[PDB]
Amino acid sequence: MTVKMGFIGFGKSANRYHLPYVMIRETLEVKTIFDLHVNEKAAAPFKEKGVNFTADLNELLTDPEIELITICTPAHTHYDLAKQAILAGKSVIVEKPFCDTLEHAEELFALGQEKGVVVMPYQNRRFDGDYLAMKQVVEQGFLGEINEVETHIDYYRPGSITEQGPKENGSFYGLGIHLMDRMIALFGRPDQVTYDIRNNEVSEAVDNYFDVDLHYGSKLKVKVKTNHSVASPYPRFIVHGSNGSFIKYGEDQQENDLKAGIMPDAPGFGEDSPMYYGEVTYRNGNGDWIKKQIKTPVGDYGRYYDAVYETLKNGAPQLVTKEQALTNIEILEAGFLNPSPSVYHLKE
Amino acid sequence: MTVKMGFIGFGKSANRYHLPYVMIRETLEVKTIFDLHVNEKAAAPFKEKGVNFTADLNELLTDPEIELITICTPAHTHYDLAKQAILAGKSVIVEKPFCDTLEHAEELFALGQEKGVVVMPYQNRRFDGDYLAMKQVVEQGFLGEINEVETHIDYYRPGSITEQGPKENGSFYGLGIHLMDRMIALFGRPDQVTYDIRNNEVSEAVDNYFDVDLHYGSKLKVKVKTNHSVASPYPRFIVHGSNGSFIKYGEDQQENDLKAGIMPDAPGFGEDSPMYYGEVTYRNGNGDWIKKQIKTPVGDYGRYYDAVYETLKNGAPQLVTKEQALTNIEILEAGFLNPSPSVYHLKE
Repeated sequence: MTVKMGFIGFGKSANRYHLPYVMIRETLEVKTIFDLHVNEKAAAPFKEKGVNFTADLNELLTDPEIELITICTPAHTHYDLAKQAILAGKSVIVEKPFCDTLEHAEELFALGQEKGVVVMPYQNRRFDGDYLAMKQVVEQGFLGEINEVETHIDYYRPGSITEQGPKENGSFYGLGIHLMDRMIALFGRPDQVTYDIRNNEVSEAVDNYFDVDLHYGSKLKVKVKTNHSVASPYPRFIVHGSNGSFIKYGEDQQENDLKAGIMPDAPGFGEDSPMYYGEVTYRNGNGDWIKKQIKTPVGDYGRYYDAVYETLKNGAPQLVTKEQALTNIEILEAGFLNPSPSVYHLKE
Repeated sequence: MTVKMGFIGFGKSANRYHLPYVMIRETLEVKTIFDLHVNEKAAAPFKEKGVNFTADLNELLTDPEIELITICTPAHTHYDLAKQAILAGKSVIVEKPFCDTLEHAEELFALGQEKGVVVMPYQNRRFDGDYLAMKQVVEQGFLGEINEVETHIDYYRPGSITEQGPKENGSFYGLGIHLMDRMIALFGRPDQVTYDIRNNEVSEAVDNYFDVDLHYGSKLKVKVKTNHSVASPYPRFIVHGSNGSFIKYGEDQQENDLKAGIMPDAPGFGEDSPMYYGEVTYRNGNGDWIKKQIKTPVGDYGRYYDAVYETLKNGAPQLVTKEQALTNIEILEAGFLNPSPSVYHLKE
């Protein structure tokens, strides 16, 4: 009735998006934390909670009572840790990037099948309020046939990205990944994708801009977009269909609050501002026009571990499907095979 | 003195976009109007003012006092008629489509350069209030280095465009020509263009949708777009630079005014609603953020004719250049050279 879990990494990543949520859930249980160079004052409060720390990896992998493991270490270690963990007979969560290659990403899934364990990336952004509100409108079907969805993550940080680097250090890889995952999880695998990826400030630096479109037939297209020189925000989400529209400004504040010492168990944590409630405008069957706000659903990233709990305890379908993980990674990688702008048809 | 002009055609285009404006200017004199099947009902108020009509093209072309001529008849005629007016020694204004092909178009600018007379397409939308409010801002240089501009023309007319026809009959050809033209006139010739042209209802019916990106180097990109199923409007214009943004909602009302029986001499014609003034949000060199509204320049399509006057009576530069006109037609046609989405590379 409780999942015995551990952590491969005690960095800030594991400390800002994982533990503040995991600790508040009586359905979860954190036994061992694994950092090669752990921190005492940060861990001090955790050890006092009964949490066990160690820089001995096998002390965590051989531990027979543990079944789940999250990897929150540097991007380059994610493939081999997930490999080492699957073998130890445990289910694992992998922060981005899942794997260095699509072929490796597939490898792990074949092993999830083999060792009969769960393997998937950490996609917490599926529990963003603004995305959730968009997802709810699309599922009830008010708008009719959806022809287009636009989703952003802009900043006003001109001149922040100025250096060279591998595509893995870019924004498409850093941000697009999240944006496409939740849309791929909603509309499925597209037929083709078009890419405009670049640095609109320093030509030769890693991308800080991208305008990518995932097409579905001739009727629909979902556009994910990022720009670092945006002073006037576009809506966080734009949706258009045959019966109407949905416009949603304002992003999920879980991140801006956690950065201010406000934890997940705190009251009000994850509730959007009514001044930011999404807005629907459609004409019913009677041809009448209707305009109301959509109360943004409460955003909670922990629900990602809630999902893992139902999967591990109630066999409920695993949140991230191999197909969404693999499709996402194929588009990410495909965006760098050709010089932008480019077009690309999914493997079929 | 004033410029003596005539009209090749007396249809609805003439009686709505040209005549209402030309009659109010004293620098202009409509001496002759030509048409195979004139309308005595509508010719009365004109004939009475001093305008002569005729069903004989020679009379109009042979007249040596007429220096300017406007072609408003059906599209398929525009080529040979304009060529006839160039030979007859007159300057000509041609409603879109200027010509049936790029090859032909170039020939006209040539013949025009030959006989020594101005030749150019009537591009009135360069005088739309919101386009002007955007142009004014880009020229003053508030926002520093502009990295993107998004210009629209949407409608909520689902289920209207349902049939096949030549490309000239689609949205990109009837609406994209106006959006792009005024952007080419401002930023010049792009390096490449990407196309997403289609119909999101009946894939094979003439296109009722388009997302076209005009690329300028690695820093700037102008996106022209249209969609017939948009209930919640996008901004009419969107601009982002190094120093700030400019968002402009609301379109020019000169048409809904003319289509409402309000003439160009009516009080407050072409004046934008204060609730629609575009708004800038930029930061000066002191780091100070400034957010103010921009009074929309008054909309007046008659200004196209004022420009033509400064070119004919004062030797001023002509509004629509051979480059602007020809490039617009190159990109328009180049979009249907291959299946969408596609990427295109310009010359020169």
